[PDB]
Amino acid sequence: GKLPPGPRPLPLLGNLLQMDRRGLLKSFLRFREKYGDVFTVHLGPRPVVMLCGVEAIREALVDKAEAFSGRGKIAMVDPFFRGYGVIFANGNRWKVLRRFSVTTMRDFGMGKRSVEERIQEEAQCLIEELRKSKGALMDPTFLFQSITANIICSIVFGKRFHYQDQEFLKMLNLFYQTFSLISSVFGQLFELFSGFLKHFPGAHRQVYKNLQEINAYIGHSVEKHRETLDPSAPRDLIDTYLLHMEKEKSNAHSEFSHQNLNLNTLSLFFAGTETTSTTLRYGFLLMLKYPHVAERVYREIEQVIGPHRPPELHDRAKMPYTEAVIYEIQRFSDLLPMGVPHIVTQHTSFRGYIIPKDTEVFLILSTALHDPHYFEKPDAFNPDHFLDANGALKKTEAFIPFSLGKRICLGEGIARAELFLFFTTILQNFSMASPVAPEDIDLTPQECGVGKIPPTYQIRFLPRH
Ligand code: HEM
Ligand SMILES: OC[C@H]1O[C@H](O[C@H]2[C@H](O)[C@@H](O)[C@H](OCCCCCC3CCCCC3)O[C@@H]2CO)[C@H](O)[C@@H](O)[C@@H]1O
Ligand SMILES: CC1(C)[C@@H]2CC=C(CBr)[C@H]1C2
Repeated sequence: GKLPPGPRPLPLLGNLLQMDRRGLLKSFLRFREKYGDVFTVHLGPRPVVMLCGVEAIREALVDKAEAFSGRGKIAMVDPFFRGYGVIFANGNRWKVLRRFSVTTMRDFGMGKRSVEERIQEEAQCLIEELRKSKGALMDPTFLFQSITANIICSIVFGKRFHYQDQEFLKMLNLFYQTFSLISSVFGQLFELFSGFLKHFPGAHRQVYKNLQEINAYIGHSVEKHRETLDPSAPRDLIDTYLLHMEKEKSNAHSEFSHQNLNLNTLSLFFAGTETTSTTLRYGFLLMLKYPHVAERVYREIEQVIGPHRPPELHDRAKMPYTEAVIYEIQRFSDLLPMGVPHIVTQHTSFRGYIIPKDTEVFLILSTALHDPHYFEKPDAFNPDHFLDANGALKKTEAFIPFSLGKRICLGEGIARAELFLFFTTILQNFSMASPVAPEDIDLTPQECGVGKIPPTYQIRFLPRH
């Protein structure tokens, strides 16, 4: 009749003393054992409704999109974004920014390269760089960040950066450290108690600072643009927004403001860069632990593509095994285990409960991705989770690592193309080795909070001969 049941809170502490020391997600999975798929947790002073399992999540995001489509807060970054840019925006602002971002991430103007071609050229730059590494050990993080950030960069700024550019590396380093800090134990505590903790020093200050330092670059670049801007020939997403800006300048309430410009652009870069490269980091750790899988992908690339012709999107249809392996990397690596917080926009009835306007809601995507009815032994890495008996690709409704409904990842098409083309292009040209034997490889995440972040590891890329 009223909110969903959950553990009884204490006045200021909420459900703190019921939480699990290992983190928010562990805490929530234990509540689920007792309360089932829909339950309430008080995270300090706020009740947050948790939805688990694909059936509840889809009922909320799809069948009740008119109520579950608002965006809630990530406390570690709210002080910085303040509801600006498409990820953190609500109401009419979200509408405008979403429609703008969807269009400009897609349509580039006549003469411009498709998404596919941008990724294919980046892949060849990447392959060249790995040949130049000559089998040396590395943590591949920076390169995985380079290649994915360069995709968004080519759309937003109209250029890419060189792998050697230390100033590019420095921004990549700030994205990496920020995503870890946000996912750390402190950042999960900050989620319960930011009203109190914000008054003291902490990781929330370092994140804020990191973000402003990336934002300073974008402001500058915005200005260089607004200086060379030719209304007949827009070069990129920044010009295109400058032109909407000029068109609506007589409306003081125009959503096309400078703050939206900077923070929308920062959002696309942060999301475009950290999500994919984190998935690739996990993916190559997985190939190190399961070399028979990597050997079998390579066999499929030989047969379908060959050793030299560059992979293309058209090849996916014919490579069920590799597609299954990429799906399973995404499913197992469970990048955003609780998704990104939503917030209900109107008073609503859910499975007999009433959820008032403005209640925060977490969609625990991890529970769809590890659902034992769709994935036998869901805690093990196994590409067979996505294959039928005939070795044809088996897609399923439990695979929602981009979420669903109105707020579904807007980068989904790009991300999928990058995973496929980067992963296949690398394996076409290199096998992998490392000093750690497969049975000693530890897949345990280095952080698990808003993001699930793999540990660091060294790898060698060996040219095939
Ligand atoms: C492995 C790759 C990616 C994953 C797993 C991923 C996952 C997600 C998830 C779970 C959400 C939250 C949706 C929700 O609130 O319900 C999201 C939102 C978003 N993602 Fe992705 N994303 C990925 C790649 C990208 C890329 C490459 C971009 C940029 C091109 C991107 C841009 C966004 C944006 C802008 C949102 C917010 C959309 C909105 O609130 O309207 N994502 N992503
Ligand atoms: O307010 C003072 C700030 O000014 C100087 O900053 C410059 C440094 O000259 C300059 O090296 C630097 O260039 C970085 C180029 C690489 C851009 C990478 C982009 C890729 C994707 C997302 C955005 C960043 O950007 C900063 C902003 O223009 C400094 O760099 C700063 O340390 C300083 O704090
Ligand atoms: C999950 C997101 C939507 C994407 C990656 C990490 C995030 C936390 Br700042 C946001 C940007």
